[PDB]
Amino acid sequence: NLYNILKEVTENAGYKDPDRFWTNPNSPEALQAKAIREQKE
Amino acid sequence: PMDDEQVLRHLDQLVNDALDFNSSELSKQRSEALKYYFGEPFGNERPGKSGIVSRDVQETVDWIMPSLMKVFTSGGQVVKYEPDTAEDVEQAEQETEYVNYLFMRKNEGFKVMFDWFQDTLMMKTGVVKVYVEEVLKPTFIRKDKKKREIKVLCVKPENFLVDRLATCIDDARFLCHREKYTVSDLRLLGVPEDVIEEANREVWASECYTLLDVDGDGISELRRILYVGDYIISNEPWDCRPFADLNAYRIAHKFHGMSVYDKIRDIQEIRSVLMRNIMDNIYRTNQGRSVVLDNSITPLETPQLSGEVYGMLDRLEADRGKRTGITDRTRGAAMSVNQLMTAAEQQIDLIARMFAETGVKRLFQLLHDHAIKYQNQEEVFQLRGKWVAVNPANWRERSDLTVTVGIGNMNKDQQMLHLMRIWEMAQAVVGGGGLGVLVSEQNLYNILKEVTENAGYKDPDRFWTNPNSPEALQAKAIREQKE
Amino acid sequence: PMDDEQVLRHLDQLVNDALDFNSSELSKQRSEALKYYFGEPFGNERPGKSGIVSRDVQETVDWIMPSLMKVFTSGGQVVKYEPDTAEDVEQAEQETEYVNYLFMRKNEGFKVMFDWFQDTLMMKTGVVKVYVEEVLKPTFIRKDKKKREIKVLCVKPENFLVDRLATCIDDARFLCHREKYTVSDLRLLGVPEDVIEEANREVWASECYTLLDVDGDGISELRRILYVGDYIISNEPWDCRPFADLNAYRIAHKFHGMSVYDKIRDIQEIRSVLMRNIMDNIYRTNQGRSVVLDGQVNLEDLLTNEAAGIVRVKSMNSITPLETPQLSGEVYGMLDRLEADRGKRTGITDRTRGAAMSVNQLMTAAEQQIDLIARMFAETGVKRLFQLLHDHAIKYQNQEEVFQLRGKWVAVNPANWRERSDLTVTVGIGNMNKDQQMLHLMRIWEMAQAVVGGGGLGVLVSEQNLYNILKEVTENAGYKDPDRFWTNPNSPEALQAKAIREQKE
Amino acid sequence: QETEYVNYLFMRKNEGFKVMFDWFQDTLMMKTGVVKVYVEEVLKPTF
Repeated sequence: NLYNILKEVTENAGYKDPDRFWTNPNSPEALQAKAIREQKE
Repeated sequence: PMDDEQVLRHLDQLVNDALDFNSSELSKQRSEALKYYFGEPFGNERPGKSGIVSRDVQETVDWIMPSLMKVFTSGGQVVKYEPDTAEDVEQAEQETEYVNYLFMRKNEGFKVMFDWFQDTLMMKTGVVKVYVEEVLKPTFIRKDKKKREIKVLCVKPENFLVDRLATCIDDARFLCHREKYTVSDLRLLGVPEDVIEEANREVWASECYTLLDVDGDGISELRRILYVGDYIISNEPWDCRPFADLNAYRIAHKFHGMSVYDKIRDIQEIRSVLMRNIMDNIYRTNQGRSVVLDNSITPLETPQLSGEVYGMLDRLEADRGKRTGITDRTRGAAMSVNQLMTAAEQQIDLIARMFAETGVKRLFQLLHDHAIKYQNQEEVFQLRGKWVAVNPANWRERSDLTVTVGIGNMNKDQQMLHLMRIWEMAQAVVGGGGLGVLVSEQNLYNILKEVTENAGYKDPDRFWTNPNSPEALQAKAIREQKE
Repeated sequence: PMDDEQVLRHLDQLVNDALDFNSSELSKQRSEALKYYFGEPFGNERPGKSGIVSRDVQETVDWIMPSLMKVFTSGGQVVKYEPDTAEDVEQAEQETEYVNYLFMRKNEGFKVMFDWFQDTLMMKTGVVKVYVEEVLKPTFIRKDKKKREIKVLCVKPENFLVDRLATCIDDARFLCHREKYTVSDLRLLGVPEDVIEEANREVWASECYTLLDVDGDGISELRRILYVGDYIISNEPWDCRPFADLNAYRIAHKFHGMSVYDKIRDIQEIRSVLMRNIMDNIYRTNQGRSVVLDGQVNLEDLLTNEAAGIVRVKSMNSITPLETPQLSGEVYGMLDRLEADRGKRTGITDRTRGAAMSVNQLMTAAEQQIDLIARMFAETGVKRLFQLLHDHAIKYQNQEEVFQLRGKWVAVNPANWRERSDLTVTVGIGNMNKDQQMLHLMRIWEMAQAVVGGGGLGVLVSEQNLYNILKEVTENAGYKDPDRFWTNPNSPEALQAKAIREQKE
Repeated sequence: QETEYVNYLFMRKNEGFKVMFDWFQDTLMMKTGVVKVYVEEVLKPTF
């Protein structure tokens, strides 16, 4: 939801979906962008 | 049905009607516009007294045109095609650069659009003609054979007689365009004779776009008729009319457009008359009104004019602002965001939105003219390589919303807000999350990109792509995870 | 068809028409322009009173010119060719340097360009002539023979007779340019005789560019005719007309363009008339308006100006001295209003230059229209650049370039690319050096610190491209290639600087 | 999804905006802003 929090800014900046995709919900990125990267370091 | 000569006389009659009506009304209107702009005496200036005419609309044009050229003449990013998602890089931006790189740096740059603005604002209507020609000098290595070109020119809409019953570009049932096409063109066509009207025969020509029923059938196409002087014509099943017929204010349902002259003429008249009257009264006070006989003497004193009278001159200037360029001044925490909202929501940018929409039609016209057949030439579109654009997909839609008072975040504010917000946000990301964990170096590429393009260099100067490649294999794989 | 003499009379008739029309109209326009500019009295100034003309357009021209010299007299980056991508370093910038290094530092400098600017703004039509000559002084080592040159001169468009029905450079069917070409040139050509018009025969000459049919064929090319005095002419098939016909404002569909004079003449008139009226009224108040009669004050009070101060009526001092009305100082504020209008008309900065440092030098001194005029001037000069590029790509010489390095082949076989790009020169993308460089500097430095922190040194933009990154700074500092070489691309300096000096240590 | 469908068919596929501009005009000087919605078809198949 920091995703969505920065999103409201991004949409307010005129670019909603693609420019700051940022999604990282639960995905090949999120497995290494929310668990592998942080909990292993 | 089966009309080959009654079409000629019908076109002649329609030419006569367009002549009478368009000529009288619009010529008188645009002539009044020209007289007011050029600042000549209006005719009420009696001899022996100052014919002071203060040009007031000229500085207004000087005000509006530069903003117009920033918004238009700024890169080649005004009009995208907005296709479906997949087939954008294929042709949307590709054919976009094709048409614009043929439109900038290959079609006169902006000068014709400049005169188009002027024609809609002074001459009351901005309209141009798009047509084609050829290229020459082959190998006689240098194989320049049958190369086709498509190009546009101002028509001097006084040479664009048309029925008033259109109100839109795709509504003129009778498009009449006037030209000279003198003896050289006559010989090139092959006409052996002439008309009543020496290579300087100053002959005149007319082109007609009109749809009829000349085949004993249903609704036939438009027809292009080279009715010159009731002589050898060049008729053709005609598909697209290459014109744009601006109006300069996007006025209500009428074809010819109310000119910026039409609404600043009163202001100009008031200004010139007031200053002339005040200086005339100053002259009257200076010369003296003394009763002479044919020495009692009854010298009356001419009433002097208080100094407040010129405050309404400043008021008139503020109105001339607040009429259209509502910032009376040059530009009427938070740094006055977006340059004080693009200089206080300027109506000029609204007329710019309308103009961009008008030029959307022109872009589709040219995209047709080249997607039928133009040439096989590539693009210097940030890189080498482009196939023949005689078989693109027109997409039937041209997107130019990012140009005007709408979302339209302008570069000197778009880029500054972008850089500030993205930099603070991304540095917090690096501190808290990291680089590639959140929006990655591959999209930090695009993140820096927006700045790069806003700085004027789009693709090559800051390549930064590093997507998945020899630069990426050592730049996103081994440089960081093996160190 | 087979016209070798009727061409002469047709050209003479066109000369006469150009004379009458162009001379009358445009000469009167430029003459009134000069009368206003030089600040001499307009002719309405009666004797016995000050014909003071407050010069207003002169300082205006002084205002407009210097920016034009900044934008013009700035490096060799004014016009690029923009060819297909690969063939840029081959000829594009190479031939650009050739033509400009000949254009600048080898073609008179910009005094011709300055006078072009004046001619379009002051003499109302900026146009010049480009032609060729030869070189001399051989070994008589020193082999200097038959070298061909191309050079430009002001035409003094009073000596550039042309029909008004052109409105464009490639539309004049009759280009008549006037010169003197005195007895020396007559001898050099070889004409044995003279005309009506002692080596001071002050003979006058004319050159015509015009196309017709003289062969009984299709539309023939242009022809260059040395119609001098109905004497030996030098006719030739003609391909290029070397002129530019500026108009100072890119005016609408008319050839001769309205001048800066044509729009500041009113400002100057109003200013001078009002100030002269004010000072005349001040003089009237100072001298005093006292009604004198006949019989008494036979000496007319010595015009109320001598060093006596005695009325000396005779017997009566009734006297009706009316007080001359005073002029309030609020009119002086209208002088400031006039100055602001004179600015806001073209040089819309009322002052010398009317957090984020007022980005781009306050948007280039508040979106100055003078840069607009610069853009359309530069577009006009593109045509001149292509003309000279022709003149040298046909045949100029085999000489090299001093282009930041040694080496350049013969520029008599370039590819003209048919296009000259000068977009970055004006109000457009046009990121100007004193702002382009600074924004580039700040953005690169912040980008680079972030990249070093997160990405690294060569992982992102690398020392070869960080080299070009440093370059933009270098070129913006005025020294482009040689001062900061830094290239280090793949080379002996790259072998010990980008190959072995980091991974092995 | 349908919101984007209708708006994208409405902006950039129904002429963009201009109409409601006229709408405003139609109710500011023309005193009554009103427009008509109808249907048509498309042609040029594989031939």
